[PDB]
Amino acid sequence: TTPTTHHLTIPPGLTQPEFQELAHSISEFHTYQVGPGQCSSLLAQRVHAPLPTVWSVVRRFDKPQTYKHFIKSCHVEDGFEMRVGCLRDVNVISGLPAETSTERLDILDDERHVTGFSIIGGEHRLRNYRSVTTVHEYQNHGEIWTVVLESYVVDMPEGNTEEDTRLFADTVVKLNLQKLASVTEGMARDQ
Amino acid sequence: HHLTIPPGLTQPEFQELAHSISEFHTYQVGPGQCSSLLAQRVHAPLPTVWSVVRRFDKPQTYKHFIKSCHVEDGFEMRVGCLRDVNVISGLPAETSTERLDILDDERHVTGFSIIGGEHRLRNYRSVTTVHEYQNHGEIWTVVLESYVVDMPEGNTEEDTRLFADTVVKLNLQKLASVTEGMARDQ
Ligand SMILES: CC1=CC(=O)CC(C)(C)[C@@]1(O)/C=C/C(C)=C\C(=O)O
Ligand SMILES: CC1=CC(=O)CC(C)(C)[C@@]1(O)/C=C/C(C)=C\C(=O)O
Repeated sequence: TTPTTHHLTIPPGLTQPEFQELAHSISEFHTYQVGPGQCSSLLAQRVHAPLPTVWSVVRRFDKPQTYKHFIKSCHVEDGFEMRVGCLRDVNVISGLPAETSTERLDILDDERHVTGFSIIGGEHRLRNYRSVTTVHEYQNHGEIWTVVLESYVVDMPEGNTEEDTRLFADTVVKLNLQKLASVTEGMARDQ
Repeated sequence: HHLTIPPGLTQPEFQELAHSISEFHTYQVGPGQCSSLLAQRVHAPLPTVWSVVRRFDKPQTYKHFIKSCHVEDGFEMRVGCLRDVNVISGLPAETSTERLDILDDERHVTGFSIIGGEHRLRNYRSVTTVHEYQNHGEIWTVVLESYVVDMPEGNTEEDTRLFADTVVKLNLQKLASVTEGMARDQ
């Protein structure tokens, strides 16, 4: 039941001035109860596109393939809509052939720009994976840009280290953030 | 392989490189094997790209999923040199011993093979070349990276290349990013 002393160290991807405005956001959405057989992390990605552009992409639970790599396809239900509890099936691109991922939408607030999900089924090391992602705007005496924060807590596999598990998860997440920043800086530049 | 332009290349570029593909990116692939060629155009000078592509000891400088790369103590950056690589994936136990096969600093060609280690995709062989291209002014580099890999039992030719293609395109993106950033910072 131990917390996650998280808002005390800069995530790479964030200058110090930005890590100030987000102290409260990090403590509110990106701190977890991790202690027994679990690990967690927070990653940051600076996007140079308007915040509504970013959130319009970030919010689509049904098209994660739009900003994450390694997704052959995502299937939602016909009787589904963009709401907490809706389920999506993800076909993964990996070394094995029949690798799917059943994920449940846990959070989705179109006014605080908060979203999050959990992995409820499918074959993988990352067991009991749960993620929260928030979107923030920044205005540095002038330019104005978005900041995306993504955190997770995940059951560390047995025999697999804490580092090797976060190290992998960090990389997956960092690269999707890079992808989102590009898809969205690409809608923005053309405006 | 020439039955499709590599994604990342227009036709004017696939023409100038036909000879280079046939000379360096063609493989002896039969059943239980698959091969692909990816292209990434980098907007940095060719010596800038090549200086990074050629470091057989620092693959992490342009590749994802690398916890650490170890060379030999007597690092002769030479054909036959070995590098032992820990990969970040589904376990802390994904290893790869890799041999340097080719290295022509004159043709800007390098290449390696995976000779040992634990992973599903065994007998991986890859080549990388670098080229300069010029369409109506603007000179840019083109990086071609090809491979052949023994496809596992139960994994289709699509499902295997789809995965291997992804890693390569992504390492290609990173290299374009590292080198265009070296160019801009100079
Ligand atoms: C790449 C991959 C491999 C696995 O073994 C688990 C799972 C299939 C869930 C995953 O898609 C992981 C996705 C993660 C960590 C984050 C996301 O999607 O934002
Ligand atoms: C990380 C990993 C996982 C696999 O399943 C295949 C293999 C073991 C070959 C690999 O090292 C892939 C290496 C690739 C694609 C390129 C390289 O090294 O330039």
